[PDB]
Amino acid sequence: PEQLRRNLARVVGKPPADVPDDLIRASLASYARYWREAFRLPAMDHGRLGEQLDVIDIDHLWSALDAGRGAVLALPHSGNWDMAGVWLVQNYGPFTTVAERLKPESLYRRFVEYRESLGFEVLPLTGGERPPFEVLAERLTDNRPICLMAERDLTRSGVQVDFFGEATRMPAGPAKLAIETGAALFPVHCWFEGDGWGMRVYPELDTSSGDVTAITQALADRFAANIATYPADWHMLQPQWIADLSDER
Repeated sequence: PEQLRRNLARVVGKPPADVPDDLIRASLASYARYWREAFRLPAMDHGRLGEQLDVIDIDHLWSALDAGRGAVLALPHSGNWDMAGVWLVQNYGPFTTVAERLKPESLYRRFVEYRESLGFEVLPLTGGERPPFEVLAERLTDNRPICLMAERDLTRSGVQVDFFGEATRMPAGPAKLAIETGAALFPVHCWFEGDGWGMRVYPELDTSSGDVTAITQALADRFAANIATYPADWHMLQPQWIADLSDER
């Protein structure tokens, strides 16, 4: 919860102690809401959710699937993204994504089971039959959408970028897959709109440069703009910015 305060401190541009108490309370309540919904989500009426929830500017994705290009949906850890996946399963169908292999293994199996119970194909970042990036590229060349949580990747293979004025690292997956397959790279945002769920697809990024850093940086700029719009719904309690970290890669 302390690191959450330090991150909203970066999001709003104030020292940690000056972050509004109402924002901290709303962020903790939203994070709790995410877990409260993740508990009961496999048991809810997914047909109802798919029929009653809407996605702003969803047609960008449709048009990219009408063009046969595929689509990479990159969104930050905001709102409830498992509900957005449920929505996509009901209004389009199963899509493929990757999940970090957590420890213990029983826990990773639990998360795989959980997301599979929503209708997703989950590819193991390690220990799978094939390299995940190449299965994703195959999904993209078949004109199908993949969804990647693309605002945090603090490993040696992360793309260093500016994020609210400070240095972070974000995954390279979306840009490498949009380049290699020509798929439209759409920034996506989910948030909590009252007792409902708000979701939005934004215009696809310009991949003309072929520069993975420039593309991931424009993706970061869009994520930061959306988080700044819905600051209470971005439940990033892990260290996000480099300075709150120690040691090398």
